[PDB]
Amino acid sequence: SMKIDVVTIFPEYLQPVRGLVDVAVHDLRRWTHDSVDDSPYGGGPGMVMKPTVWGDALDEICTSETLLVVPTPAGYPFTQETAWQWSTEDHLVIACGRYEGIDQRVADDAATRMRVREVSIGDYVLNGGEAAALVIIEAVLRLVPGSLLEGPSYTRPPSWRGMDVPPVLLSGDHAKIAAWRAEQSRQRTIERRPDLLGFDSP
Amino acid sequence: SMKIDVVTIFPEYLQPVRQSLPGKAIDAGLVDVAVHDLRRWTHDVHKSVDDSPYGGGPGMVMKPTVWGDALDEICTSETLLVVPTPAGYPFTQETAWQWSTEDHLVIACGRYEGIDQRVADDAATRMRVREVSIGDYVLNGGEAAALVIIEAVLRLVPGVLSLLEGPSYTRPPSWRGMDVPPVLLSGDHAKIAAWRAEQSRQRTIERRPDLL
Ligand SMILES: Nc1cc(-c2ccc3ccn(Cc4ccc(CN5CCCC5)cc4)c3c2)n[nH]1
Ligand SMILES: Nc1cc(-c2ccc3ccn(Cc4ccc(CN5CCCC5)cc4)c3c2)n[nH]1
Repeated sequence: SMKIDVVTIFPEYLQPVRGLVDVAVHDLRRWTHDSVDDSPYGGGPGMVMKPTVWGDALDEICTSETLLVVPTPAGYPFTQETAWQWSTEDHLVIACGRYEGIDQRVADDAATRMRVREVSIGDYVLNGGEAAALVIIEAVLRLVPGSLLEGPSYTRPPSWRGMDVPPVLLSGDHAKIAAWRAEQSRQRTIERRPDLLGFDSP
Repeated sequence: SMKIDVVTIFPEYLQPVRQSLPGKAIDAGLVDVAVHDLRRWTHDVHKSVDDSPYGGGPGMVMKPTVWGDALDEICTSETLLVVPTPAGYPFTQETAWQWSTEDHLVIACGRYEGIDQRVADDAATRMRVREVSIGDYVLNGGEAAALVIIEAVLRLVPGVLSLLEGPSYTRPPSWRGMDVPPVLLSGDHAKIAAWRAEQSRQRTIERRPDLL
């Protein structure tokens, strides 16, 4: 049983999300009183989301049991292990930033009352936290109760455009098939992700 | 001027992207994102897109005949065919930069446990094909990966949308007992830059020692 709350200034972006799990999307601007962003102290390009609005939003939504998830390019890596870890949480709150990010004090303040996880979903830059939220939600929820690269998969027909399914997969020999698949996995891993087997990246 | 075609059995999942595009860029002909329902190319009354894996095992595999027809209609010789997969080459910022100058991206979104490998292998005999992973976690299908790829690429296309960056701060100068680091208000911009650099080094050591 999991509750997921997503906070964003673009709630519409989260529509792709659609009894053992409930997911709610909140418009951050609901906690304003008049602008959610301003220029950075110390200078630099772009804008930073003000801590004040976030503090009030999170005050209302989070408890001490909450795991606060903050997507950011500068985060710890979100991996499959992370997904397994979070899959048994009662309450995830995902704080989606925009512009150049969120004032650091939001996470620091929250960390005094709850567990906080700043995470990156990969080494590329998004325009905001929303797409990362969608990725995180999908990877976690598919694990809720209720390494190596996988090799190629095939289905019917056995011959297509003059391209044959590898004959071993048609042979019915479970041992020879398990062996071939293991080999295909290790070969693909060497080629595409040598780091997974402890080798230098290309 | 970039065309993006996305093929998926869940076209509604890609709704955020098309909304995410400002009208100015579309009307300037800078970008056009089209989403296609894969079932348009099914052959049977049951609109079947999947079938059991050869060699056995769990899950299902998407049919090559359906995908073949779809890509035949949508792709040209100039297409960069992007196929999200947990087993793909890593999609990185360098990739996003490379793809940002492409004329035509076609993103083939799998579901179930993936697409019959002959689809990509056949396509690769007449166009450039890139099987890519967006991170070391498993999704339910290619659609979320397509969203990420589209967003990361398009924000690098003019006017369409190393160490870790350190913390950012804005008003107010004091909030819930926490002060903005005084150096940032010092007006010593050489010192500010060095402070930021050290924050960056520190954060990279703590969170991403792999980058060092
Ligand atoms: N794994 C992953 C996570 C994200 C992500 C998550 C939340 C937000 C909120 C705003 N942005 C946009 C954003 C932020 C910082 C910069 C500036 N930085 C300097 C160097 C690299 C970039 C540019 C643009 C997010 C991005 N992207 N990728
Ligand atoms: N970077 C990234 C990309 C994706 C992605 C992309 C396309 C599809 C199409 C179907 N699926 C779901 C899915 C579920 C289980 C298996 C089984 N495999 C065996 C063990 C590991 C997994 C494969 C595939 C996708 C996933 N996920 N993560």
